[PDB]
Amino acid sequence: IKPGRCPKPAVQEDFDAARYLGVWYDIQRLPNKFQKGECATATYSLSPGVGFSVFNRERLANGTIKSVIGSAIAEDPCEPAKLQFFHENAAPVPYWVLSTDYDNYALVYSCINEGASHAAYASIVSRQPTLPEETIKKLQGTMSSFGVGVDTLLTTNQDAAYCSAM
Ligand SMILES: C=CC1=C(C)/C(=C/c2[nH]c(/C=C3N=C(/C=C4\NC(=O)C(C)=C4C=C)C(C)=C\3CCC(=O)O)c(CCC(=O)O)c2C)NC1=O
Repeated sequence: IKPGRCPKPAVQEDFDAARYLGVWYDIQRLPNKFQKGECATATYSLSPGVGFSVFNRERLANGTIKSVIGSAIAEDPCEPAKLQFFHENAAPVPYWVLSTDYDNYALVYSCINEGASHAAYASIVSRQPTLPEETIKKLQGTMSSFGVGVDTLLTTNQDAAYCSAM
């Protein structure tokens, strides 16, 4: 969908998927097919392998909320930050944890080589509906350092008015 093939950025070192569990609020995201809504959250829970179970939830414009259940598993237990996201009726897409503090923020990247083009996902997630605008900028610097159009990014709405039932 986007011209050019995938870059290979650096990922989180000594990534602990146990400290990555819990709820993560979406702060910024690259536009895509699937996330056509707001009030988006990801909840990661125990899974037998190297990874976690996935519950992604968002509220749509019409008010009804839509969730997906999935799995994120590391295929190389020695590289815990490079995981694969498996979901019902689809081929797995990558799930790379580029950077995280486990307690406040996380930067996740994903890219699929599509012939001469590529498809990509990117997400700034926080442990609260907001994240300090200074950390957003620092993470946008990392993203732009490897080709990510930080200017195509969409700020997810996490305002109580619209997300008044979560
Ligand atoms: C690297 C980033 C990234 C990947 C690999 C990704 C994968 C991904 N997210 C999806 C849905 C979704 N994904 C999210 C949200 C997230 N999903 C996340 O991985 C993160 C970090 C959030 C934000 C907290 C939500 C809310 C849906 C449901 C979309 C719907 O209602 O159909 C779907 C398919 C939905 C369906 O089957 O209908 C895929 C393949 N999304 C991403 O943003």
